[PDB]
Amino acid sequence: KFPRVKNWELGSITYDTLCAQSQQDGPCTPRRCLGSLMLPRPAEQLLSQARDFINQYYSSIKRSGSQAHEERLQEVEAEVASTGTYHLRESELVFGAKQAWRNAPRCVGRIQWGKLQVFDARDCSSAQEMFTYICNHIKYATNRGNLRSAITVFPQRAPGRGDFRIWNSQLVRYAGYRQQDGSVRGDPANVEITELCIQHGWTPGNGRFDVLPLLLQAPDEAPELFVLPPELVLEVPLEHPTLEWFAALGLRWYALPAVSNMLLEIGGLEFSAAPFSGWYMSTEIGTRDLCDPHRYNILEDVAVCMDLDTRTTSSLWKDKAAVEINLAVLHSFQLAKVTIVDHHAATVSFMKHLDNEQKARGGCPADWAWIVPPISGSLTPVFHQEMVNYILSPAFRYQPDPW
Amino acid sequence: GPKFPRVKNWELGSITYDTLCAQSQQDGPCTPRRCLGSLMLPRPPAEQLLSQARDFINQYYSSIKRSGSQAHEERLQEVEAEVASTGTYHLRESELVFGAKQAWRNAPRCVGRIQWGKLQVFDARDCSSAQEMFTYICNHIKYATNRGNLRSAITVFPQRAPGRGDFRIWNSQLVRYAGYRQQDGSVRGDPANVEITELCIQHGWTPGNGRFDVLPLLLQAPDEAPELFVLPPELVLEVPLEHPTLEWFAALGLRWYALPAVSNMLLEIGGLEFSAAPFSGWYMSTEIGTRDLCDPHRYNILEDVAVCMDLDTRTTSSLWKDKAAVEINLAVLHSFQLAKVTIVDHHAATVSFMKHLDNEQKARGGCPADWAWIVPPISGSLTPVFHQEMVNYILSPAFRYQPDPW
Ligand code: HEM
Ligand code: HEM
Ligand SMILES: Cc1cc(N)nc(CCc2cncc(CCc3cc(C)nc(N)c3)c2)c1
Ligand SMILES: Cc1cc(N)nc(CCc2cncc(CCc3cc(C)nc(N)c3)c2)c1
Ligand SMILES: C[C@H](O)[C@H](O)[C@H]1CNc2nc(N)[nH]c(=O)c2N1
Ligand SMILES: C[C@H](O)[C@H](O)[C@H]1CNc2nc(N)[nH]c(=O)c2N1
Ligand SMILES: [Zn+2]
Repeated sequence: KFPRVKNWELGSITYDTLCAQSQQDGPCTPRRCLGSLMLPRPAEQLLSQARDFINQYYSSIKRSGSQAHEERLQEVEAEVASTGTYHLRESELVFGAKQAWRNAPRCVGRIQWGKLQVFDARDCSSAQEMFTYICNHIKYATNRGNLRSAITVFPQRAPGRGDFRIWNSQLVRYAGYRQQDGSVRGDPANVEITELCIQHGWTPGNGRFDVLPLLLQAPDEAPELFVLPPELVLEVPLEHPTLEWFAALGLRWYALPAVSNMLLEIGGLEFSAAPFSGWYMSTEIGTRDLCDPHRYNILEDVAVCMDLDTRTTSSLWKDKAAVEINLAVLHSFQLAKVTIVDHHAATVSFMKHLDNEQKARGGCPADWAWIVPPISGSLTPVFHQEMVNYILSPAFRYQPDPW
Repeated sequence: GPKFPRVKNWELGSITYDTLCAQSQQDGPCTPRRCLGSLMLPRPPAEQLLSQARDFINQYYSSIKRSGSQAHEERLQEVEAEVASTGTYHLRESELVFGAKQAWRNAPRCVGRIQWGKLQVFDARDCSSAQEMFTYICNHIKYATNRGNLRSAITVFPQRAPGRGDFRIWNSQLVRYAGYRQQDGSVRGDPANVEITELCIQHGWTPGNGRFDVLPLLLQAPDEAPELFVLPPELVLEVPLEHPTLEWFAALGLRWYALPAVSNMLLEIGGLEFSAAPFSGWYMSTEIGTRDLCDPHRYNILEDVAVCMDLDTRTTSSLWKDKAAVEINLAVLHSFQLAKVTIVDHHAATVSFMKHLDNEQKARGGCPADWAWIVPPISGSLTPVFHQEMVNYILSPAFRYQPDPW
């Protein structure tokens, strides 16, 4: 009933008791494990999710059972009973947001979970206004290369009307232009979103790195187009510490990883537009973004530049180039004074985080296939660390694309 | 639409449904509340045995296309009659061959499964002493090794019997290096093997004092204490390790053995349990180059090599670990190739597993697969399998872990 959890490098053992607080089913059953899938497919119920969350909050500030706690429970009941919904207080929002990060099983950066700047944008009534907040968030989060984790929360969903939505999957993204050749110029991941932008009247560039505009949707209205002022979008040109020719590849990446298509659930309330950012781990750029075959697919190009044997897999040309590319990323970010974390530092701090959460909560939900980096996996301590995965609330969930 | 798990490859954008999972008769460790997929080890009655056997026999008759036939219903009848009077039954020779291969085919954690259909099955169900076990194993090693042109093989000893001790091989692999615990707490040799080494010494082995001493075999026949057997060195092919360009690498004195032969697993077929049934294949380079040589709790040579390579080991962001690891892996491949000893790199191994996935889709409607184990420990997303969703579930016949005999 309580899972024994073992680290195979050190022979140490814990027990996850936290998983007993899961109220939401995952995809696995005793018959088959579906844990490597990316997405598997009343008032009473909101009220009890709301109760639980308010309880989580008052306990977190140690005022559990106090008058303030009782009267807030009553406020919530009064509100659901009359209106079918309720609203969060700003500090409750702040607590839920941090907790949603904390509960995120696919996130290796959770050591930082308590350091999060939260912008309340719930007084937002237009796509225009959404853009102003988005700009402030970017200016703040970027902070001249000295990245600071942030979230911005737009108005919750409501039963009789459409969602506030950011169509873009991240705040900063490079266009992907389908060519005549069936080829793709730019980021292949953003072909569809580039097309949408164009359908809504954007004049498109024709580079491998064109920063895309945002499509912002206020309730029940067409999406609106907003260009980010180049000045707000910090970018880092990639070079390599020893290989002079690398810079000539003209490669570059944006500083700010800001997810914008995920839904934030707090005490049963859903926030369909709640972008959040922190900073990159180098393997995301150096390994996935640049080396995935269905992304920029630069591996072969680099290896030929390195005069490596492409003829055969056994020279490990792929592994050699990947390392250099990840190295280029760390070097370049370090030269441009922009926050980055390599995958050894990140995962060492994740181990520390599992230890903190063991003492603090009796466990930590973690998704092994996501926590382990995409190169050099067993070289990192997370690789040898058994992990239990499950869903706690507050939570970030995936949501369907708005079109 | 389809009432079965949807499985997607994210590189290619293709989709399949696993319908094979419906055949699973045994629960794994996950539940709707929590996924326990990353756990290494998660935590006879006549009717029970009979239904397992009936299922296997049905499986056998399917694979030769005689399902529902007179030979099929007669063999069913012959099996229950046997259980009726003795509480067990026995496999026909060709049933054992089918079941053994099926166990390999069924193994979620093996990336080599495209080779499943090519397995030499040695039937050693006549074996009646620890000495004879030794003989059989020597024959296995000789055949499987084939002077570097490695051949997949398995040797099957007698099955578990009611009120009779098991046949057991104490060593977890037929070929393992000794691990000698030191005065200064550290370990000489392979740390993985401390316990078995200590068990061999207790049982009268005169030990060496190197980093690569081939352990002796501790072999156990029913109701007997285990007997000790030294492998004659001419039988254990090893590859001295060198780098194609870094000339100093050969001076490190590293080596590995050719034949990966697992010896501590239970092979279950139709309820029947084969406690001793060593199987062997050939290595994937990452097993040696990444896991065995670089795990912090094994040989742990990453710092040594990175120093030699003159890397900055004082900071993580030099990726000194990543660089050294690549060269150690390249060294494994290069040296095996040079010695003409079969090996496969993690890129070819994974490509060929994708192909195996497509074969099994067509043939069985799915393929049980443990993502954490199929993905290599270096260069993960550089291999196609990283982007392949996988369904994991237990089919039988199967290989199982079993508790150490001591
Ligand atoms: C502060 C530095 C951070 C680092 C270095 C970091 C690192 C990572 C990495 C490597 C992943 C896997 C990403 C992928 O493969 O696409 C990830 C996922 C995730 N992160 Fe973090 N993260 C950070 C901050 C944050 C913040 C501030 C939040 C929210 C407040 C957050 C929430 C999430 C969530 C919800 C996922 C899962 C995304 C998905 O399922 O697609 N992270 N993070
Ligand atoms: C033909 C060449 C083969 C290759 C390249 C190969 C590769 C591998 C690899 C890399 C592993 C993971 C082991 C680890 O991480 O320590 C593995 C596991 C496994 N292999 Fe294969 N294998 C091969 C042949 C075989 C054969 C002949 C059998 C049995 C007939 C087999 C059955 C298994 C089983 C049962 C596991 C799971 C081990 C465990 O649960 O600890 N393999 N294989
Ligand atoms: C806050 C944060 C920090 C950081 N360093 N990295 C991230 C990762 C962001 C990220 C980038 N690209 C892709 C994804 C996941 C994309 C994704 C994947 C799937 C399966 N469904 C979706 N709806 C979306 C996340 C987030
Ligand atoms: C046939 C075969 C081919 C191949 N290429 N590799 C293998 C490797 C098998 C292997 C190697 N090292 C270690 C293990 C695990 C041993 C092992 C033993 C016990 C009792 N519990 C565990 N969880 C694991 C398995 C086997
Ligand atoms: C199918 C497979 O689970 C999928 O490719 C996952 C694996 N692990 C991952 N891990 C991280 N951090 N990011 C990813 O996108 C993925 N992709
Ligand atoms: C904790 C984790 O499950 C464990 O370290 C697994 C991960 N994947 C693996 N994969 C293989 N092939 N071999 C292993 O020993 C492991 N170890
Ligand atoms: Zn699972």
